[PDB]
Amino acid sequence: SVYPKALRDEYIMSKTLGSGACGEVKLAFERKTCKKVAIKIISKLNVETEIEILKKLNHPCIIKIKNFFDAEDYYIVLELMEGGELFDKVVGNKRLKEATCKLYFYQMLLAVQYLHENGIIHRDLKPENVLLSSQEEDCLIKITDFGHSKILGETSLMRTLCGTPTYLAPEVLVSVGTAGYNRAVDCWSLGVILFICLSGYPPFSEHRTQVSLKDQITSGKYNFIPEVWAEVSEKALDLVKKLLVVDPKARFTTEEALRHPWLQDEDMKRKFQDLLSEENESTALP
Amino acid sequence: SVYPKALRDEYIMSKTLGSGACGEVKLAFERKTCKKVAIKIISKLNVETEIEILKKLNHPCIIKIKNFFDAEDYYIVLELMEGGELFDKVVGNKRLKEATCKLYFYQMLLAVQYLHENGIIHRDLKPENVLLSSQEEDCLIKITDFGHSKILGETSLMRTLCGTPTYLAPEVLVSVGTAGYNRAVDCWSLGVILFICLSGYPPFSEHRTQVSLKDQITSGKYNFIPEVWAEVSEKALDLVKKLLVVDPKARFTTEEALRHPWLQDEDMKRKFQDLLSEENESTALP
Ligand SMILES: N=C(N)N/N=C1\CCCc2cc(NC(=O)c3cc4cccc([N+](=O)[O-])c4[nH]3)ccc21
Ligand SMILES: N=C(N)N/N=C1\CCCc2cc(NC(=O)c3cc4cccc([N+](=O)[O-])c4[nH]3)ccc21
Repeated sequence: SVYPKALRDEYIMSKTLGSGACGEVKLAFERKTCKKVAIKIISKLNVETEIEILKKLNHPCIIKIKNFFDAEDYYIVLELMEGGELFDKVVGNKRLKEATCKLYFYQMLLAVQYLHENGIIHRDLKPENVLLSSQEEDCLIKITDFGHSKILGETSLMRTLCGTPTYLAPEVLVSVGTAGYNRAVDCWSLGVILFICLSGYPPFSEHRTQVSLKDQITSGKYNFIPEVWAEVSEKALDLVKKLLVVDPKARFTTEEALRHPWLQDEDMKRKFQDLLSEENESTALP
Repeated sequence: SVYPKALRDEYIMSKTLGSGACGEVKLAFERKTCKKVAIKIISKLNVETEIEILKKLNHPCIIKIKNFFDAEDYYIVLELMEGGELFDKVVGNKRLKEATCKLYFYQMLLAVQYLHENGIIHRDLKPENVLLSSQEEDCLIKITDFGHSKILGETSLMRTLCGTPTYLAPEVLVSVGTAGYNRAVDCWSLGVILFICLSGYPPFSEHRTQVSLKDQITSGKYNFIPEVWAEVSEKALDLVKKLLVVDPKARFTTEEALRHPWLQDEDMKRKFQDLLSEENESTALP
């Protein structure tokens, strides 16, 4: 099949930049400006509502939608993230220097904090869903793929608790203890991402062990290899450990992580602000 | 304000039959047939989707929608249930004879079984949401008010479990043990309803006790008053006890309740079938 007419009208399509299970990412040129864009193809919960979420969000570490076409397949137009996926930087036991880990992780934290402040949980944070702005090591990152995201709001539980529980089942009452911590799943995922970035290997995996992946995760017993970690700081590992806390209520939130000693780094923060300014292009100001 | 024009066009509105928090139930006459109908008014999750659920359901113990008007308020037209709410038969310590309890409860079980077979959970079963067809003690009952209902389907959990949990939080894995038993909340509610019908008083309540309502429910320790129950059979109480089981996985399902010795009653079942046939009105058959 061909590209939809409406897409062809505005864009010239070019080479493949990447592939997901859902579909490819293509290079394209916007006809009006002659500038490069990326087009994510998703073949035919749903995409239109994901796009609606992303249209409302406004944060420099969250991907922005330039255009959208709902045709035979879905075509999503966004700015080019020439660095590609974080995945490719950590695969095959490759690892980033601690400084680069901190810069990237600070931005992930700011992004996820913004999401949680805005009543959104991502629920699919992993290195394949972190995009890099450039091939330079010091670059902005942007979180993508909101296909598993969920919008927080007034729960069925809250409506039930406007009393009285004469006919209400005990398990609903018991669920009150732990309700409203769904966002903590993103903080766990961030912990796994950080672990992988610092060490070059996954904390929980079926590689050379008889402990099931499930038991590894529920017990919180990550695979600690001293020689790999000797090079990494104690402060970096300390943060990892406060994010990979099994009790979701005790787990570090994004606010707690941002206040952690590891992220109290004015150099890293200077670099991030420098990177933000480079990205413009602003209008004149009074 | 006035009734909507489209409603007035088809119906003549009459006296008030009842009141909810949401709004009244009115007597009306359908102009075409000159026959009596009930009109439920709900003032402006949502009603249109509730109406959509109820339009698809087809069971003699579940209320049917005749018409619907979405105007300043919502107007829902249904058959008249002249017996009114079950609530009025059990209030002020009044109680039904065991035989009448069995007939009504059998029908509630059939209704809720049908719901669960069809992927629907009611979540608001109580005596105010059970309607009686006539003022005769032996009558058909119909469950109403689907405003808290929920449609079962592929969960976020099921999509997550299509592996692999490298980045997945332990609490999600732990939730697997108890997932897919949301329907059991209806069985608990039925247990409370049955308790109230047989005894004339609620199993869990703040009346003359220092045990909090919440602690009463979560511990499963219902208020047992021997003198009130002496008249009721052991088989009736046995079923009550298998429905008011605190562990939702161990709780009786509607199928288990229907197979309970208390409901193995050919007289009651004869009466129900007789009542179904009276309700028609069928076309000629080959
Ligand atoms: N699945 C879903 N429901 N939503 N998904 C989404 C929703 C928003 C758009 C979106 C974009 C991406 N990915 C890219 O843009 C991208 C990958 C890549 C690799 C190399 C170079 C470049 N590049 O030089 O630009 C690249 N850009 C992956 C997933 C999704
Ligand atoms: N709240 C909501 N979201 N949906 N509610 C609903 C949705 C479906 C319609 C509906 C009907 C009723 N109730 C009646 O019909 C009714 C009460 C009554 C009392 C005395 C006599 C008669 N009668 O002689 O008929 C009566 N009919 C209560 C709630 C709801």
